[PDB]
This record gives sequence, C-alpha cells and structure tokens, in this order.
Amino acid sequence: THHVKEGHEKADPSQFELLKVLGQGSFGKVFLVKKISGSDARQLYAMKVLKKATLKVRDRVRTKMERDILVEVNHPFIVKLHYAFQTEGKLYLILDFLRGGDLFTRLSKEVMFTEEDVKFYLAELALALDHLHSLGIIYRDLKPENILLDEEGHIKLTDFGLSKESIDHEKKAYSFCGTVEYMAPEVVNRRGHTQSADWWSFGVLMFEMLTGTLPFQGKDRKETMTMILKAKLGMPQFLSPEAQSLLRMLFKRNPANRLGAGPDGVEEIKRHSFFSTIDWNKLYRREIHPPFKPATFYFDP
Ligand SMILES: CN1CCN(c2ccc(-c3ccncc3-c3cc(F)c(O)c(F)c3)cc2)CC1
Repeated sequence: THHVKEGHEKADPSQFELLKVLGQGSFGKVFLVKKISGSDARQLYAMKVLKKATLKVRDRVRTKMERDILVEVNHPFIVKLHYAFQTEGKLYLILDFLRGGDLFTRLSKEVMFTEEDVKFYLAELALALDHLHSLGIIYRDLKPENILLDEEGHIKLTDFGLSKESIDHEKKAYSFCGTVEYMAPEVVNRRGHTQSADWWSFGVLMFEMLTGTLPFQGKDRKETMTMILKAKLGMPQFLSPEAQSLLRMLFKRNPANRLGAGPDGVEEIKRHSFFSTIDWNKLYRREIHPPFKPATFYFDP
C-alpha cells in the first residue's frame, strides 16, 4: 500500500455563525446558521446539533441512518443535507433552511385547507414518497410538522421520519416508533412498515388537512389503536366524491389491496380522479405555482 495522505479542506462548527435558535427537542437543538468561509460564504442553513452524552445507542444508530439516507437522496421535495461533521461531544447536520414554516402551523391557523391546496401538497408529497420507495426507504412519521414549506411555497419533506425498509423489517418486533394517529393497521399490529403503510399515513394527512380532524382517534393511545384496527370511518359530506373515493381506496386495512400496492404502484395514486388537474412532469420541474405563498408611514407630494 501507498503510505501517502490526501489533502482536504474539512468543515467544522466554527465555519458557521449562530443567528438564532429555531427549535429544540429530544433529538437535540436546531439553529439558523450563516456559513462564514468558502464558496458558500453568507449562505443560510438549518444546523441540527445532537449531544453525544444526551444520546442513546438507538439515537446514535438513527442519526447515522438519516445522514446515510440524505447522502443517497436528490429530489426537489425532500430536504437536502449539505454537511455532516462531529466533535468529541457533538454531532452536526447542516440542512436546507426553509423560511415558509410547516404544514401543521398553517393547518392550525386556517383550521382546514381547500381541495386545491390539499391536491397541490399531496401531489408533491406523492412524488417525494415514491422517490424514497425507489431506494427502499419508508417514512415512519408522516405528520404535518414533518413537512416544511420553502420561500415559494413548495413542500420539503424533513429527514425526521426517514427509515430503511430492510432495517425496519428486522427490528419491527422490538421497535414501536411514530405518531399513533398516523399508523396503518399492520403497523399498530407490528406486522411491519411497508411502502403500503406510507400510503395509509398519506390518507390520514389528507383527511386531517381537508376536515381539520384526525380520522381514527380515541380518548387515549389504546383506544386510537383499536379504532385504526376496526376502521369504521364516516366520510364528511362536504368532501368531493373524488376526495371520498381516494380516502376509501387509501384506508383499506389489507395492505395488499390499498391504492399504490398494485402493479402500477404510484401510477394508481397519480391516475386517481382527485389528481386529474395535475401535470406530474411540470409539478416535478417546480413549474406549478403554489396556491399559497408564505411571507413606510412617510408620504409627501
Ligand atoms: C418538536 N419540534 C422541534 C422543532 N423541530 C424543527 C424542525 C425543523 C426546523 C427547520 C426550520 C427551518 N428550516 C429547516 C429546519 C430543519 C429541517 C430538517 F429537515 C431538520 O432535520 C432539521 F433539524 C431542521 C426547525 C425545528 C420540529 C420538532
């Protein structure tokens, strides 16, 4: 072997100026940062910092998986990872900075969305999910908090729910993660989180955005789970027949019979009547205008 070293200009946390704390949680802390040095100097990013001491084995395994998945993904509707580095006591992920907020913050203000907006948000999401499926990846927590918006108003699916289907299948017996209300019957019964389970959560999110409420929810965790399994849902009648049809096809308890599980795959969702006004090629090319868009006294002659 050749005992010669490769020269490189490595990144470290001191190349990123701290602007403000965007959020905090069990995962760690998120900051808005400004790159100081390099070709991307002055560029803004979201910096997620995880303390190695406030980190379980499962937490360390999970972070490594998210980083590896993000390095493998390039899609217009999924968050991009720009950097990953570590210190003796901390782990850093440098991701896209998204100024448009999240779908949950927006849902809480509006109470409910129009079919026009739900059709736009779900169509971009369907593309993001199918791209993940093409790489053997599933989304274990498809809640509206995990979908951010950019300056234009296009969606960006976060990394927080990213899991590999092969890894998830081997751990399913000793692993119970995610938000209960969004779980497919087979996930509640620990039979495994398949691509079909992503299309059930996709319908839960659809129902919540259109009606302002979750379709299967009880007085506690236990009741919600039994409700997901019995699955006897009343369809709000202010919903269009197209929205109602899509919801019933997605809320099929047998994962094999659920819309998207068939031979055509995502084409079963794409060709549904609810999405007939969507040009899927133009949408992917970000050529479709978002129906919603996120974010002096003196006068003289
Ligand atoms: C409990 N909350 C705490 C705050 N949290 C939260 C989520 C997103 C953000 C956030 C805000 C703005 N831009 C990017 C991110 C971001 C995106 C990702 F894909 C991440 O992986 C990440 F780390 C940060 C800011 C806070 C959501 C969950």
